[PDB]
Amino acid sequence: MTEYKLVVVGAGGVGKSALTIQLIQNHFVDEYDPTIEDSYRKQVVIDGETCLLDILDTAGQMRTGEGFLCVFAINNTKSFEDIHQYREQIKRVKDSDDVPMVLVGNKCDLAARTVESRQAQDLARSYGIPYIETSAKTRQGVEDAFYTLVREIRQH
Ligand SMILES: Nc1nc2c(ncn2[C@@H]2O[C@H](COP(=O)(O)OP(=O)(O)NP(=O)(O)O)[C@@H](O)[C@H]2O)c(=O)[nH]1
Ligand SMILES: O[C@H]1CO[C@H]2OCC[C@H]21
Ligand SMILES: O[C@H]1CO[C@H]2OCC[C@H]21
Ligand SMILES: O[C@H]1CO[C@H]2OCC[C@H]21
Ligand SMILES: O[C@H]1CO[C@H]2OCC[C@H]21
Ligand SMILES: O[C@H]1CO[C@H]2OCC[C@H]21
Ligand SMILES: O[C@H]1CO[C@H]2OCC[C@H]21
Ligand SMILES: O[C@H]1CO[C@H]2OCC[C@H]21
Ligand SMILES: O[C@H]1CO[C@H]2OCC[C@H]21
Ligand SMILES: O[C@H]1CO[C@H]2OCC[C@H]21
Ligand SMILES: O[C@H]1CO[C@H]2OCC[C@H]21
Ligand SMILES: O[C@H]1CO[C@H]2OCC[C@H]21
Ligand SMILES: O[C@H]1CO[C@H]2OCC[C@H]21
Ligand SMILES: O[C@H]1CO[C@H]2OCC[C@H]21
Ligand SMILES: [Ca+2]
Ligand SMILES: [Ca+2]
Ligand SMILES: [Ca+2]
Ligand SMILES: [Mg+2]
Repeated sequence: MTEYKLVVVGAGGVGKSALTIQLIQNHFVDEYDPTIEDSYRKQVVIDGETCLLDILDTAGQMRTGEGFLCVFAINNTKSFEDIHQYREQIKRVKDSDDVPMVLVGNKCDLAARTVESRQAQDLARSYGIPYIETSAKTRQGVEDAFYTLVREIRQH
């Protein structure tokens, strides 16, 4: 019935699971339980089409994915620097450079920012992908991030 397999990747603790839970269940996960591999399904209407989102939430501590959210946290410079390695791993497993992706800078509700918006925009630009900032806590940008990924998949 038209399904999209979205894979969420990124360093430990950047908020992959909190983002996913906010999207699917509309509440914020405050505690930190490291993930191994969890998947969720949700039926939603995106741009006039009823579809099934299968979201694969991965460990920060891929073969089946149609699009990838590459997540870092804006108060976590190491997680941003790690993005290069995550994208390379994705391309290694997919054996292609033509993989739908969105770059996500999470935790934008926090003030200890060490990754400036412009730096992330430039990274995304070099990859030919959108950059979207999010807060799993406030829900800001969460729908933008996941729905923009769906819209990118539809372009490939
Ligand atoms: N302030 C704030 N805290 C957040 C945000 N997203 C996640 N967190 C917090 O960061 C911690 C880790 O979140 P989590 O979703 O488990 O991260 P993860 O990327 O899934 N970790 P792992 O790779 O180990 O599974 C939790 O305490 C969570 O509440 C956010 O947008 N804002
Ligand atoms: O997971 C949270 C708590 O610990 C920090 O480490 C990086 C991610 C942050
Ligand atoms: O809330 C938005 C973002 O997530 C979707 O799930 C159902 C409603 C949609
Ligand atoms: O307490 C941690 C876990 O949840 C976030 O909310 C703001 C502070 C962060
Ligand atoms: O302890 C820190 C790191 O992990 C979060 O969980 C809730 C409190 C936050
Ligand atoms: O139980 C606490 C201490 O260990 C972590 O693992 C998952 C839940 C967290
Ligand atoms: O793994 C997801 C689903 O359960 C939440 O609790 C902690 C991590 C979150
Ligand atoms: O949360 C951590 C600690 O225990 C493992 O079980 C599944 C998730 C892993
Ligand atoms: O199956 C759908 C409906 O409820 C949500 O919780 C996790 C998966 C989502
Ligand atoms: O190795 C890290 C980076 O990608 C995820 O896939 C499974 C384990 C996670
Ligand atoms: O800094 C290392 C240890 O914590 C992880 O979070 C993102 C960066 C990773
Ligand atoms: O394994 C990760 C870290 O190093 C990159 O090399 C290709 C796969 C990527
Ligand atoms: O999760 C609790 C603790 O922090 C607040 O932020 C929004 C939800 C509230
Ligand atoms: O802050 C969130 C909510 O709205 C979007 O605009 C830019 C960042 C995203
Ligand atoms: Ca909560
Ligand atoms: Ca390969
Ligand atoms: Ca929106
Ligand atoms: Mg997780």
